[PDB]
Amino acid sequence: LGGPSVFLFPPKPKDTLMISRTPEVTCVVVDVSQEDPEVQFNWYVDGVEVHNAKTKPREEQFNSTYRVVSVLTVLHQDWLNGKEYKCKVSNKGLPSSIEKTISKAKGQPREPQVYTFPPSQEEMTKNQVSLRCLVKGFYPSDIAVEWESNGQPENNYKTTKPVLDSDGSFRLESRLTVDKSRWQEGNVFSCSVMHEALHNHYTQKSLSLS
Amino acid sequence: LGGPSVFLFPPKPKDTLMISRTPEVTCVVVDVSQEDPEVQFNWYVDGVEVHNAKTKPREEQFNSTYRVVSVLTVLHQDWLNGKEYKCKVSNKGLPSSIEKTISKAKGQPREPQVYTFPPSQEEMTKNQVSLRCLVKGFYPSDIAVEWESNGQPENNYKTTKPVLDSDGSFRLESRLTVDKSRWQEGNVFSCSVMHEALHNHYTQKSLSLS
Amino acid sequence: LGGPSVFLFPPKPKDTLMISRTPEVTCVVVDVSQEDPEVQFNWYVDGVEVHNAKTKPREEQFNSTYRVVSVLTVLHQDWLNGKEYKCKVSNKGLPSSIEKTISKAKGQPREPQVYTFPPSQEEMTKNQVSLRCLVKGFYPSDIAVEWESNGQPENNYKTTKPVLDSDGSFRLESRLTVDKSRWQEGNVFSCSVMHEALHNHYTQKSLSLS
Amino acid sequence: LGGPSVFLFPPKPKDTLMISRTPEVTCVVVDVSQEDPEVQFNWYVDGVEVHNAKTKPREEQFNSTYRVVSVLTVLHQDWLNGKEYKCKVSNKGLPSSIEKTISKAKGQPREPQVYTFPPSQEEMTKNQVSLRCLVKGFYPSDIAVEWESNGQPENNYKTTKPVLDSDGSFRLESRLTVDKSRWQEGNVFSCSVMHEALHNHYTQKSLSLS
Amino acid sequence: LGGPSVFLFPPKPKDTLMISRTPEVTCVVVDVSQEDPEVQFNWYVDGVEVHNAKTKPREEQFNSTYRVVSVLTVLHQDWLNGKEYKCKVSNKGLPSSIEKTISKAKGQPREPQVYTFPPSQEEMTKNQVSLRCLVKGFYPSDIAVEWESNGQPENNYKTTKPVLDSDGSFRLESRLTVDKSRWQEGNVFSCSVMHEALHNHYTQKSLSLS
Amino acid sequence: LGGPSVFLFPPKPKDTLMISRTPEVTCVVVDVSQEDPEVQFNWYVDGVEVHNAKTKPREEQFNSTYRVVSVLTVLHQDWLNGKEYKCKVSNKGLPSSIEKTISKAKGQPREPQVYTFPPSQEEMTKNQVSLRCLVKGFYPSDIAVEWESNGQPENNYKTTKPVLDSDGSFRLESRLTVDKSRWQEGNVFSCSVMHEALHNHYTQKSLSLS
Ligand SMILES: *[C@@H]1O[C@H](CO[C@H]2O[C@@H](C)[C@@H](O)[C@@H](O)[C@@H]2O)[C@@H](O[C@@H]2O[C@H](CO)[C@@H](O[C@@H]3O[C@H](CO[C@H]4O[C@H](CO)[C@@H](O)[C@H](O)[C@@H]4O[C@@H]4O[C@H](CO)[C@@H](O[C@@H]5O[C@H](CO)[C@H](O)[C@H](O)[C@H]5O)[C@H](O)[C@H]4NC(C)=O)[C@@H](O)[C@H](O[C@H]4O[C@H](CO)[C@@H](O)[C@H](O)[C@@H]4O[C@@H]4O[C@H](CO)[C@@H](O)[C@H](O)[C@H]4NC(C)=O)[C@@H]3O)[C@H](O)[C@H]2NC(C)=O)[C@H](O)[C@H]1NC(C)=O
Ligand SMILES: *[C@@H]1O[C@H](CO[C@H]2O[C@@H](C)[C@@H](O)[C@@H](O)[C@@H]2O)[C@@H](O[C@@H]2O[C@H](CO)[C@@H](O[C@@H]3O[C@H](CO[C@H]4O[C@H](CO)[C@@H](O)[C@H](O)[C@@H]4O[C@@H]4O[C@H](CO)[C@@H](O[C@@H]5O[C@H](CO)[C@H](O)[C@H](O)[C@H]5O)[C@H](O)[C@H]4NC(C)=O)[C@@H](O)[C@H](O[C@H]4O[C@H](CO)[C@@H](O)[C@H](O)[C@@H]4O[C@@H]4O[C@H](CO)[C@@H](O)[C@H](O)[C@H]4NC(C)=O)[C@@H]3O)[C@H](O)[C@H]2NC(C)=O)[C@H](O)[C@H]1NC(C)=O
Ligand SMILES: *[C@@H]1O[C@H](CO[C@H]2O[C@@H](C)[C@@H](O)[C@@H](O)[C@@H]2O)[C@@H](O[C@@H]2O[C@H](CO)[C@@H](O[C@@H]3O[C@H](CO[C@H]4O[C@H](CO)[C@@H](O)[C@H](O)[C@@H]4O[C@@H]4O[C@H](CO)[C@@H](O[C@@H]5O[C@H](CO)[C@H](O)[C@H](O)[C@H]5O)[C@H](O)[C@H]4NC(C)=O)[C@@H](O)[C@H](O[C@H]4O[C@H](CO)[C@@H](O)[C@H](O)[C@@H]4O[C@@H]4O[C@H](CO)[C@@H](O)[C@H](O)[C@H]4NC(C)=O)[C@@H]3O)[C@H](O)[C@H]2NC(C)=O)[C@H](O)[C@H]1NC(C)=O
Ligand SMILES: *[C@@H]1O[C@H](CO[C@H]2O[C@@H](C)[C@@H](O)[C@@H](O)[C@@H]2O)[C@@H](O[C@@H]2O[C@H](CO)[C@@H](O[C@@H]3O[C@H](CO[C@H]4O[C@H](CO)[C@@H](O)[C@H](O)[C@@H]4O[C@@H]4O[C@H](CO)[C@@H](O[C@@H]5O[C@H](CO)[C@H](O)[C@H](O)[C@H]5O)[C@H](O)[C@H]4NC(C)=O)[C@@H](O)[C@H](O[C@H]4O[C@H](CO)[C@@H](O)[C@H](O)[C@@H]4O[C@@H]4O[C@H](CO)[C@@H](O)[C@H](O)[C@H]4NC(C)=O)[C@@H]3O)[C@H](O)[C@H]2NC(C)=O)[C@H](O)[C@H]1NC(C)=O
Ligand SMILES: *[C@@H]1O[C@H](CO[C@H]2O[C@@H](C)[C@@H](O)[C@@H](O)[C@@H]2O)[C@@H](O[C@@H]2O[C@H](CO)[C@@H](O[C@@H]3O[C@H](CO[C@H]4O[C@H](CO)[C@@H](O)[C@H](O)[C@@H]4O[C@@H]4O[C@H](CO)[C@@H](O[C@@H]5O[C@H](CO)[C@H](O)[C@H](O)[C@H]5O)[C@H](O)[C@H]4NC(C)=O)[C@@H](O)[C@H](O[C@H]4O[C@H](CO)[C@@H](O)[C@H](O)[C@@H]4O[C@@H]4O[C@H](CO)[C@@H](O)[C@H](O)[C@H]4NC(C)=O)[C@@H]3O)[C@H](O)[C@H]2NC(C)=O)[C@H](O)[C@H]1NC(C)=O
Ligand SMILES: [Zn+2]
Ligand SMILES: [Zn+2]
Ligand SMILES: [Zn+2]
Ligand SMILES: [Zn+2]
Ligand SMILES: [Zn+2]
Ligand SMILES: [Zn+2]
Ligand SMILES: [Zn+2]
Ligand SMILES: [Zn+2]
Repeated sequence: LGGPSVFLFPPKPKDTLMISRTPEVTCVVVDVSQEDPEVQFNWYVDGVEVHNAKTKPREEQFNSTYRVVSVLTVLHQDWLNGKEYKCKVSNKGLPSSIEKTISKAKGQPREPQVYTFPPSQEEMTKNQVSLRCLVKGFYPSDIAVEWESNGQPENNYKTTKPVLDSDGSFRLESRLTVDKSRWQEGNVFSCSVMHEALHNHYTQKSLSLS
Repeated sequence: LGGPSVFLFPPKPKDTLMISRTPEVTCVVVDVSQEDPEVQFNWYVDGVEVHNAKTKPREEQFNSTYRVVSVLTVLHQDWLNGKEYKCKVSNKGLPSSIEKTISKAKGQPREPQVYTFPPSQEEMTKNQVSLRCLVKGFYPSDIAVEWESNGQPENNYKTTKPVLDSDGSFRLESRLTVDKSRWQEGNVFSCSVMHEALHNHYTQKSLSLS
Repeated sequence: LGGPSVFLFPPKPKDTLMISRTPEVTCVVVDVSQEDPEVQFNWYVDGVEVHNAKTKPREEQFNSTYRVVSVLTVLHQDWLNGKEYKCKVSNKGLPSSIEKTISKAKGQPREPQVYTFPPSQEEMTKNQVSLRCLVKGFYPSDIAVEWESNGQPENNYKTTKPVLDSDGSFRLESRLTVDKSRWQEGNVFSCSVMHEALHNHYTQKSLSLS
Repeated sequence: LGGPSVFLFPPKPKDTLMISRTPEVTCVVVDVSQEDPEVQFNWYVDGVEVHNAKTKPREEQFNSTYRVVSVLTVLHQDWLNGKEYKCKVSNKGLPSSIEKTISKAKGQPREPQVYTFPPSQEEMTKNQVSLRCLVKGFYPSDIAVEWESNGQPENNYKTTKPVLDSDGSFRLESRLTVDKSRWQEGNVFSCSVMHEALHNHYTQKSLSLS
Repeated sequence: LGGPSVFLFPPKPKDTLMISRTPEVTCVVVDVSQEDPEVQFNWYVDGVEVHNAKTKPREEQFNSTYRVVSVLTVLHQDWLNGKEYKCKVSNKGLPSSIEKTISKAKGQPREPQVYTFPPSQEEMTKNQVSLRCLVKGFYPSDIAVEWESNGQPENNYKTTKPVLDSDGSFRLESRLTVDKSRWQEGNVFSCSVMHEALHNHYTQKSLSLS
Repeated sequence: LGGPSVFLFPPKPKDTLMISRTPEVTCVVVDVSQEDPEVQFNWYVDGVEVHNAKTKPREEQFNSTYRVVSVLTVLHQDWLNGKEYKCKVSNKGLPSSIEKTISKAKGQPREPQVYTFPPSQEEMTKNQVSLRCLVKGFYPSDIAVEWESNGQPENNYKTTKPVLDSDGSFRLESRLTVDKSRWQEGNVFSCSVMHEALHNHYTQKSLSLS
């Protein structure tokens, strides 16, 4: 309500949960005038100023104003251990600097419980069938759910937003629609869940009479 | 060489790699006399004295002396982040206290590569067959390898000690011997590897036409 | 639900807000059997074990069980800066230790706004009158409200529990009932509010033609 | 004695004692030549370099030289908890960098005791009278004393510099001169003292039969 | 003035300046009654409670009272880097605990300058002669001065207490009296100075045509 | 193997062992193209970015490429206490940044033992003679050995590289060749060893009948 305004978004859950990826916190300044084109960002991790952020190139919004975005890459462990990320924004149209802070949801982590369901007898009169994955009992709400078969990703799924349950955990459901034939032919499908409360240092390779 | 002596052992790799378990560092004092029965342990984590250790009940060794053991439970993250554990031992037979320190091997972690092999044609003339799991390219050397089938553990395996390779990584091999019939009947077997460089926040549940 | 149980209470707001006082966190273990009389408390400040707690003398509850209380004195600045206090409780009736953690409410502090009101014309037909103190706009909810006149405390007041308002702040009201005569004779009454968002390093002494 | 020279000044006591204000440490470089116009400042808080300082625009001194000023805003709590502020100054006329450090006076804080005195009978034969405020027993010496009446500031006062007393505390006196009539008419005057050893989280609102 | 009282002494300068030695801070409680024999010491290093102190056995003073001494061994680097050592003392005769804190003198270290002088012509008419060692310009005042000849210590010296000079440094003088004959026969004597501002990682071994 | 490459060198042992000197860690980027002239260095001390490094002016190598050098001055105590220095290098020819880290050798410090030897009878038939200094038993390997006579440096010496001994310590030898006459005339020569395990706060001044 009145000035250029700032919003501060956390990383994608998938990015926080795969050590191979690069999670980032994103600081977005909107409603900046052509009069005052330039914006200065200062970034802090638990109050200590850090220097690795990258400002994306500013770009005119169709309502005359500019939108400027700074992204800060965060360390996998730092984010999940609860460090606080602050974005401070400075601008000629803005008599005092504005600051916003973000960090991971606080509270005891709770492990998702995962249940799958094959299509109904009803469901299988159609050319497509839907496979269901119910995921309950998790905290915090940040989660990523995907599907695979035969070591390859299956992307024709829809997943609901986590809904808070009666016990303070979250719940969601994912549905993957495939060709009935693919299901009929005995292909195995996998609902894959990534969540901070799953935590392991394990892989495996399997062998059979082939 | 001369006095009661102390040895300081790291936790089991399996215990460091499963967040559900309780890894401990163990401090063992041997060659203590009946004259001076009592031993005092002080324990330090990066130099800060901590109080959670538990001394097991002292017990006569068959060469007249006593053996006393203190165990300190370590935090999963602390161990893997390289904190240093010191055990200081004090004893009436010991004019000055002795101290020993341990911590995880230092150096860039490198991920194991895992390869399985079915039995040879030679191998299958016998009532038993052996399945092979080769694991290379890992650092540090701390690793745990096990086997399973049908969601249950297979414990009839032998695994070699990690051997340093020409590139500074480690290598080992595990062999699981089972009844040829069990292999013939198409049961799937899994070589499971736990190592710090595997690190994930992932589970899955699979479904097929059953 | 099943065992000896533990509750962990914060200090009194007055104690946290007067640097002269001694705020304490209190850890209470109930449902302990005569069988296992003794309880061990470990206390931690942001995870660092501390040693200054004092256990009050255990005392039989009228339902056969014992109730044991440990109190830890906390530093004025530590509490208000958000340090986390953990109480771990150990007991022969309790196969594993139980732990609870407490800390000050998190969120931006917001300053109380204070308004007083004299009695209504209605109100003053009676031998007593009531003075009203409305306090709004404060966060967190921890607050202490009292009254005084002529440099002496007035303790015949009733104060409501803070109620969350539509904007995420808290609100309450305090009423002090005094003899109508005392109000009539022009005595000045003061509603006094202590809250973390009031913060000053100020005193004054006043002088007039006396 | 020889070169451009640097002086490093603490914040104003009033600024350190009102959480609403912005205390700053000020680093002043004098005797800089037109030859070497530019000066680089590095600033450190307990040895950690910080980036928020602002250099005021350099300005010719009437003896040919330049005077350059950097100001660093300090956090209320940091200053009063004793953090050390260092200013390092670099300049083409200056073969090596110069550094200066400042921090709050060390020693146990001691609370001011405040006493007021009305004018003498002598004093009141004149058109003006003087009101006296004696403040003793305080440590450290940083203090701010002001006056008010009727919720408005009274600025016609003179206050002595703190003088070290026989017990290692400091003492001062403040005198406010007002029109005898204003004193005669029963206006209340307040001597207000701000000092780190006063520390409260208290406000009040007063009510009377009006 | 009134109660059992506590004094807290720093380590000996020699002990702080030789890494082979064991510097200790010593906390002494006097004026304790036979009524309340026992004293509890808590010790803190920069506010963190530590456990390595040793209480010497309490001992009756000839004025009916007891004197109890706790000594805490300090780390060479910790002391010289300015860590603060606190001793808190608790006693049945003492309604509240008393605490004292000590640390090394603060201020920029300044290196001693050392000058020797042979005996006067006057001086050498006597059977003994005195050798003089003047040491100036050092800060802080903690210093240890000794003498040697032929790789063996010379202990017949007297050294003055450091005296503050006009520039804020300290000064002292040491005199070693030996038999005139020993000086006559060409023996080399060495004034040895230990001070924190001397700091080296150097030794040497010398060789000549022997 | 493929790209511009980076090497990261520790300070000179002499520079780490004399508090008067300025030890630096040096980060060298080679194989940079004229196409992408500019290189960005980020430097970290135990993971905290620091700003005091200085980039030397880039300079063409005779194989068409450029060589760029950044030097970071390190604190005497920091280096010897084991802090880790990281150099991160960024360049248009280099699709991702490269990083290297260095720190002092880890392991218990062990003090050098120093032995000198005069020339053999054989050796002294020649116009020059050689003096030998054997230094053993030291850890880590960083060491500086030099020679002096009559308070002046003797620079005509050759010193071997430290060689690892059978017990995990290092050994070396230094030989100083001088004119036989200088040795004959009874001049004293000194082998001087600097090593972290020598550590003192000692100087001396000597006096004799002159
Ligand atoms: C002039 O025009 C401006 C431009 O807008 C136009 O742009 C055109 C191109 C076109 O798109 C037009 O349709 C559009 O109008 C306009 O700017 C807009 O201003 C709005 C009002 O100020 C902004 O509204 C806010 O939006 C927040 C959510 O934003 C996300 O979702 C919207 C769509 O729903 C999307 O448009 C945004 O781009 C944004 O998407 C997210 O983007 C981030 C950043 O990139 C992504 O995260 C990063 O991205 C990468 C991607 O690979 C990677 O994932 C990184 O790792 C990751 O970090 C996200 O993935 C992406 N998400 C999604 C879902 O898409 C709202 O949350 C916010 O609501 C809050 O504020 C309200 C009042 O200000 C308040 O009433 C409300 O309750 C809420 O308040 C918060 O609520 C919390 C809980 O309820 C509380 O706990 C908080 O305390 C509380 N906080 C506050 C401060 O109140 C808000 O409504 C709008 O985003 C912005 N448009 C854009 C494009 O940014 C401008 O206003 C116009 N001027 C006028 C009309 O005068
Ligand atoms: C056997 O008998 C036992 C003894 O009880 C008897 O004792 C007799 C003498 C007599 O009093 C009898 O009437 C009495 O029955 C019995 O023990 C009792 O067990 C109960 C169930 O387990 C306990 O219930 C809990 O009580 C909490 C509040 O306790 C305070 O208030 C009650 C009265 O309302 C009072 O009786 C208590 O003493 C306690 O008073 C506080 O005491 C503390 C500690 O001294 C004070 O703080 C300190 O004190 C000093 C004082 O100078 C100074 O101020 C210090 O600085 C300060 O630190 C407080 O000032 C004082 N407060 C008040 C108001 O008086 C409840 O909060 C708690 O509720 C939670 O748990 C429920 C389930 O376990 C759950 O359903 C509920 O939702 C809630 O859960 C929490 O909710 C939060 C928000 O909603 C969430 O965020 C949390 O996550 C969530 N947590 C959990 C774990 O769920 C609970 O009901 C009872 O206190 C206890 N009695 C006593 C005396 O301690 C035993 O059970 C019997 N066995 C049987 C029947 O088998
Ligand atoms: C060329 O000309 C230069 C310019 O000067 C001219 O400028 C004209 C415009 C006009 O003003 C002329 O009259 C003037 O000559 C000239 O520069 C001057 O050089 C002097 C010598 O080097 C400087 O002397 C030092 O002054 C210190 C005190 O300075 C304050 O007070 C004077 C007046 O008394 C004032 O003029 C200064 O501006 C300064 O005022 C303070 O300013 C600061 C910074 O802005 C304020 O603090 C900040 O300000 C804002 C304001 O809103 C806000 O409050 C912020 O939060 C806050 O941080 C202060 O409020 C303000 N205070 C006051 C009272 O006004 C002396 O302390 C210092 O003494 C020390 O050094 C001596 C030797 O160098 C030494 O002998 C002495 O003992 C003392 O030493 C210290 O003593 C301590 C205890 O006793 C020890 O513990 C210490 O260890 C010890 N330290 C040292 C290093 O020894 C010193 O005399 C002079 O300030 C400077 N002029 C200006 C304007 O800055 C230049 O020298 C000329 N060249 C020639 C002749 O060749
Ligand atoms: C009952 O009897 C009690 C026992 O005393 C008797 O014991 C007999 C056996 C016999 O000795 C009798 O003669 C004797 O009377 C009696 O206890 C005594 O109470 C006194 C008053 O309360 C104590 O006075 C204080 O003494 C301090 C100095 O003490 C040292 O020096 C004296 C001799 O000068 C010596 O007797 C002490 O033992 C002590 O010696 C030091 O001992 C320490 C500890 O072992 C050594 O350090 C350690 O030791 C080992 C050794 O190998 C190793 O070196 C460790 O590493 C090391 O840590 C020292 O080496 C050793 N030093 C020396 C020189 O020998 C005074 O400093 C102190 O003065 C302060 O307090 C006054 C008021 O309380 C105040 O007015 C004064 O100004 C000063 O105040 C301080 O001043 C500073 C600067 O000026 C300020 O910055 C401070 O802020 C300020 N502080 C305060 C609090 O004010 C004080 O006078 C006396 O020591 C004590 N006796 C003993 C033996 O301990 C008891 O009082 C009697 N009851 C009655 C009469 O009712
Ligand atoms: C194009 O041309 C480029 C320029 O080179 C030419 O320059 C001309 C002017 C002329 O000199 C020509 O002859 C020359 O060819 C060329 O660049 C070169 O590339 C090489 C290959 O990439 C580089 O090789 C590396 O050299 C390291 C040692 O370098 C020092 O020693 C050499 C001579 O032996 C010297 O030439 C260097 O300048 C360097 O000297 C050191 O310099 C530093 C920095 O200034 C000093 O330290 C600082 O200096 C100041 C001085 O006052 C002060 O002391 C500071 O405080 C201090 O910090 C040193 O004092 C000084 N030392 C000496 C002794 O002089 C090798 O260590 C390195 O080996 C490692 O890498 C190999 C593979 O990359 C690997 O196989 C090998 O095993 C080893 O690997 C390491 O081994 C460790 C233990 O065994 C392991 O623990 C490690 O994990 C492991 N690490 C890795 C990554 O494997 C390497 O061979 C060469 O230095 C470089 N030339 C220059 C001048 O920098 C370019 O390649 C050409 N392109 C082509 C042909 O396509
Ligand atoms: Zn920085
Ligand atoms: Zn892990
Ligand atoms: Zn402890
Ligand atoms: Zn992880
Ligand atoms: Zn304050
Ligand atoms: Zn406070
Ligand atoms: Zn050193
Ligand atoms: Zn030292």
